[PDB]
Amino acid sequence: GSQTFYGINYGVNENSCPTVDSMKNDFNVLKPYTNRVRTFALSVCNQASLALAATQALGMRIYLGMWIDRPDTFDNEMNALKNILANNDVSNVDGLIVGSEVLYRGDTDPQSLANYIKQVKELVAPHGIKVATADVYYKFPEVVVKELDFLMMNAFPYWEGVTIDNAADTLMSHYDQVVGASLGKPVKISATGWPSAGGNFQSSVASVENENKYLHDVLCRVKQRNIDLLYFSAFDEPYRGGVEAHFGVLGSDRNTKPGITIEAGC
Ligand SMILES: OC[C@H]1O[C@@H](O[C@@H]2[C@@H](O)[C@H](O[C@@H]3[C@@H](O)[C@H](O)O[C@H](CO)[C@H]3O)O[C@H](CO)[C@H]2O)[C@H](O)[C@@H](O)[C@@H]1O
Repeated sequence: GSQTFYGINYGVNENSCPTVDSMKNDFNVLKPYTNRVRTFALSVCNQASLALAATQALGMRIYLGMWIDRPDTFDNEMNALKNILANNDVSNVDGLIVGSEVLYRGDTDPQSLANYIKQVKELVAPHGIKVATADVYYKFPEVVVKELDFLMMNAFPYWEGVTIDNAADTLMSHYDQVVGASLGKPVKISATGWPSAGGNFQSSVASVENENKYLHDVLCRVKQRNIDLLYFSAFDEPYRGGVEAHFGVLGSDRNTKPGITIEAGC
């Protein structure tokens, strides 16, 4: 069952950082289901350096995310990238994800993002690392895509008000649009998921039974079409409040969630 998930998203609490030994215990819970994890920032909590050490000791692999937001984060993260290359073995890195939903939020303009991606590529290419960015299905303009090695989609049919029976179909439909803007380059999925509690969003109902169905349906759909997927997410994060606190495959205390069975729908 170690090949059920291609990979899983791993959240970090910025107000209460983990340690190397802490991450190792966390990744051991996931090891029967997966061999890959993904982190969202480099310098915050020194998480990249610690996750590189944790995964390498357990024979697992990793996607490294760069968190770019306000003007400061461009310089701050680039300097942290430089330090990783000088201080760490990076042979188990499957890719570097420059920003998550940068264009959706309106943090910078398409040309500025395109230029920043080029600087990153010039640095990591000699180490044989591939570059991407992650955003919503309708935010992949040609100027950005030209600088990429591959594309990564974030899509959540729950926030769109789509019913559970149609949810996986909509995801695949959104995937086709990204391919339409891909210029022929590989397209992966960096985040999708479904909440187990917190109420509803229009016709989208949050329940344990619905998260279980969504998990099964999405895993089948990606296996049929040979799409690489990073599922969202590993553990429930209570410090996020409401709906955002129930996206985990397993519980916040690291035990399993009753009603969730970890398997693909086909
Ligand atoms: O740790 C670095 C950085 O983390 C930021 O919080 C991120 C969230 O932005 C992210 O949000 C998810 C989206 O990426 C995804 O598309 O949708 C889901 C469901 O709506 C979102 O939860 O989640 C990750 C993992 O929990 C967080 O690390 C902080 O905002 C930022 O302050 C911090 O620097």
